[PDB]
Amino acid sequence: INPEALNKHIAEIIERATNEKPRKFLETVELQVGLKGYDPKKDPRFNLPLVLPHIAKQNLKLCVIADARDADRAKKLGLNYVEIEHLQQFNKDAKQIKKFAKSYDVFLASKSLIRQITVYAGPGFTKAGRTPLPLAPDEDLELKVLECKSKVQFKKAVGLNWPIGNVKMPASEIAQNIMTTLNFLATQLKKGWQNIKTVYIKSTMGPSHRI
RNA sequence: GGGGCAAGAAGACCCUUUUGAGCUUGACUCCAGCCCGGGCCUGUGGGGCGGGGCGGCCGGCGCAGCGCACAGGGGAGGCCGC
Repeated sequence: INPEALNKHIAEIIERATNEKPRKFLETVELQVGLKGYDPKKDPRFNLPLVLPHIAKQNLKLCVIADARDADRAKKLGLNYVEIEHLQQFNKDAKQIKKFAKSYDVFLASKSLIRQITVYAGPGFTKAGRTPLPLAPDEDLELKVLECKSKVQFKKAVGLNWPIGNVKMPASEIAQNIMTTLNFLATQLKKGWQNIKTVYIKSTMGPSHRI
C-alpha cells in the first residue's frame, strides 16, 4: 500500500507455538514476514547478514549435482556432483530432471550438463523458487555458494523458515533493537511495504499460521 | 401691373452622396431590468437511507491423503493426550 504503511515492525516474534517455552527445536525463530514477489532483488532487498554468521537456515538436503571439475573439493560427499549424467535422456526428454528432490537450497546446474540445460535444467531447475550459482567447467564451484545459504534474500520468504530474532528474547530484540536483520529494507523500495496480513510467519517445527 | 425667366430662399419635389436624424421590427451586434440554478454569507441539532473508515465473526476435497493438506505450507519437535 505505502512504504511506511507497516509502521508497526515485526515487534514480538516470540509468539508462535511458544507453549511451555520452546516452539521449535529450541527458542530458535522461524517467524518472519513473507513477500509479494513483485521483485526478486530490488523491492524485497537481498540482505547483508541477518545476524552474526548463522546456519544455512532450513538446513536443505546435501545433493547438489553441478560439476566435478577437481574431484577433491567434494568427491566422497557427492555434493560436488550427483551422477544424473548417465541419465543423458534429460535434454531430449526431462523425465527425471527434478524428480529426485527440489529440497536442496540450490539445484546447481553447471556447463558439464549444459547439453541438457534449457528450462527443465535451466532457470526453474528446482520448481521451488531459489537461486543457484555454478562457477565453470574450467574452475571449481563448491567453495563459493555465498548468496543463497546462511544472508538469505527476502524473495525466499514464502517457502523457507526465518530467524528474525529468536523466541528467547523477552519482548523485541529485532527491528530498531537489532539492525543486522532490519536495515537495508527501510521500505520495500518502489513497492508499498505492506504485503500479506500482519506477518506471513512461515514457521518450521510450528504452525505456519498466515496472520 | 405686360415684361425685366423683378427680388425671396445654397428647392424640403426627383436623383446622387460609401451624409444624417426621428421611428419600427421577427435587421445585424448588443446592454440595463427580471427570472432561474450552483457557491459564499451561515449556526446548532435529530434522523431516514445507502455508502463509508474502523470493526468482530467465520473460511479452506485433484487431495493421490496418516486425514475437505484450499493455496503458503513446513519441521521431525514437543506439550492434543504426536
